[PDB]
Amino acid sequence: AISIKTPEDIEKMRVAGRLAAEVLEMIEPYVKPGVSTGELDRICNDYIVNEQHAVSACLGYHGYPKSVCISINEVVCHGIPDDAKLLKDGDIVNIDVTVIKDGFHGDTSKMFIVGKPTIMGERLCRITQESLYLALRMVKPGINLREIGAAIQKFVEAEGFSVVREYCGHGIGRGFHEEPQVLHYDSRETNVVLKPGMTFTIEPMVNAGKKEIRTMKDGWTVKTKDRSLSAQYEHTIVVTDNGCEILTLRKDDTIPAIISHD
Ligand SMILES: O=C(O)c1ccc(-c2ccccc2OC(F)(F)F)o1
Ligand SMILES: [Mn+2]
Ligand SMILES: [Mn+2]
Ligand code: NA
Repeated sequence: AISIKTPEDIEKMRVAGRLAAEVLEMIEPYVKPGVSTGELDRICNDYIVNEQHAVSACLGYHGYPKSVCISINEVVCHGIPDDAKLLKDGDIVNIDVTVIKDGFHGDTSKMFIVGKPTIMGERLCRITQESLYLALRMVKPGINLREIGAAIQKFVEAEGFSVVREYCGHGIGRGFHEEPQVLHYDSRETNVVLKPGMTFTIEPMVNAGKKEIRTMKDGWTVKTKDRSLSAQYEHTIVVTDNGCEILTLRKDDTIPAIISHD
């Protein structure tokens, strides 16, 4: 079954979601040429622990060594912050945050373009975010997740890009990853009709080249097989009576927090 959050639970999710979003708003100025992904991670963790009085759900999860995931260019996901990896002009970087506050999880990520942006990097990030937005605009009770996954894939592939199959969105609450699975492509296996109160994430991973990926030897880093650029954006949401509410909205988001279909 899919857990239907209570008004009280949803309010706790709003708090956790806001905190996650605020980590991304906070780190923005630090994402520039020369900075290491390792330092970015420490800055995020100190902020979460000392200022938000929360905890990173990533640190130690399934054995993950850091507080946030930072993936650059061809890295698809789960990039491990390293003191020796420095951002450079033109890089596109995803910082993925997940905070636990008062028992509930807030999960979100965004792409940052470092230094002078390249038109393709800028295009891939924009299209990826738009694929997330178009999906969010479809969320409402009665619709099947298969439809949303189908729409994301259709849009992304129409741009000459591909959708990563190995990873998906997920239900979220007191647990980091809960049912249901939220695929970002069409699958004959998906059959989940949305209901008010459900809280989950949408987080498409899009490759500029082919969909195939490769896992490095550190047991976490995932890259595109052809080494093409890959981008991702993620938001945690709650299904309302007539649509949804984005719990991890940021000041830079170009979409409203509350999406009504009334
Ligand atoms: O956004 C997510 O759901 C996400 C990001 C990273 C992960 C993850 C999933 C399984 C094992 C480790 C993972 O990385 C981390 F521990 F950092 F959460 O899940
Ligand atoms: Mn995430
Ligand atoms: Mn997630
Ligand atoms: Na990438």
